[PDB]
Amino acid sequence: EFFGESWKKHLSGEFGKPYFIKLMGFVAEERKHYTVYPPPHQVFTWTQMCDIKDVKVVILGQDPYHGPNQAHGLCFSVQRPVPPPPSLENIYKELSTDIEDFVHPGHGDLSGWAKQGVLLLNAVLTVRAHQANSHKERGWEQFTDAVVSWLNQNSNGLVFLLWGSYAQKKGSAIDRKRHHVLQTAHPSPLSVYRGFFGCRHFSKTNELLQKSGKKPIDWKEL
Ligand SMILES: O=C(O)c1cccc(CNCCCO/N=C/c2cc(=O)[nH]c(=O)[nH]2)c1
Repeated sequence: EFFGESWKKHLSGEFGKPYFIKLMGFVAEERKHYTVYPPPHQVFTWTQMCDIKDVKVVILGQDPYHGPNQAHGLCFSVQRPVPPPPSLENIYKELSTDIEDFVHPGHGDLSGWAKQGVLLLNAVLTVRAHQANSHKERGWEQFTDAVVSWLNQNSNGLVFLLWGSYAQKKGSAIDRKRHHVLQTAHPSPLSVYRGFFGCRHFSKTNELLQKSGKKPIDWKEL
């Protein structure tokens, strides 16, 4: 019901593996005793926005937002009327200088990017309310590794945006000739001035996409 068919076709090889069944049991048990984000129907939103064949750009995240109403299955995104968190505000700030006509959309919902084939993938897909990293190393990492590996092996000329050391390690094995990799600091306030501000990843992405024979992302389409 909640897992997009084209993604299911290519990823379902994971589902019967011991780690996956165990993971499913862990999350189900957590939901019985705690509030877990995102809601069940939004754990796999990243599979719902575009066909797997139509992925053009991959932005790798770590943990889902752990505050009420924030996480909805796309890394960095928050649905209306939730205010964009500090990392997202910094993303928008960089966009405002990198993409000339980009102006703050007045909301944090990145669905418009996802629909264009910008994959917004967290490494860990659930979290206990108010407890950052609470579902770390429970099986999600292996599953999302499987996703990244599939894209690496089966797609062509993808642009991977790797922000922060965690994302960079996750993307370390990507074929740098088949795909394009851009790396910089995490857009969090604590690290944003260590490279993210002035990285110009968004304009650069579109240049690389043209070199891959592909039409650019409209970063304003939100
Ligand atoms: O907002 C401010 O004023 C502010 C000030 C100082 C420092 C920071 C911290 N800057 C890193 C923020 C990182 O944000 N994390 C978002 C995230 C969401 C997600 O779904 N997956 C992630 O991996 N990461 C923010």
